[PDB]
Amino acid sequence: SCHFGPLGWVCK
Repeated sequence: SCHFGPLGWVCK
């Protein structure tokens, strides 16, 4: 998964 999150662009 890749998305926008706390640290700009975030992937998990």
